[PDB]
Amino acid sequence: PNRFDRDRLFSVVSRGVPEELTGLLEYLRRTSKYLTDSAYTEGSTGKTCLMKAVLNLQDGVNACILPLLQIDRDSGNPQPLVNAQCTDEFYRGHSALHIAIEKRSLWCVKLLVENGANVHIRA
Repeated sequence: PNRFDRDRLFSVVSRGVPEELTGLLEYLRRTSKYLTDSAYTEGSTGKTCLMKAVLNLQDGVNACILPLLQIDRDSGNPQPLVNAQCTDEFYRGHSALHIAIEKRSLWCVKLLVENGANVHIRA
């Protein structure tokens, strides 16, 4: 339960269950890695856990977006995975705020903007 792979956490955030997220902080603080490192996102595209959470909302509401936010703001390296975007040539610059705006959900746009969001991110 302590160690969580990329696919495991992607599946957890796909269902939007915060209760299955009380295993991440220990994992980050044990191996002294960062949630913003190259051990949590897909290499090809760059889709992070926060983005994959934003790609699916059951009723325009996700209770799992917040827990990632407070568990990433206590140990994040200067990028809070809010200003981090894809690296592929197709989507070079596409950040989570772009998904938030595109899905037509003002709520998550807020959650992104109070917790810090460079609005001047070019896709």
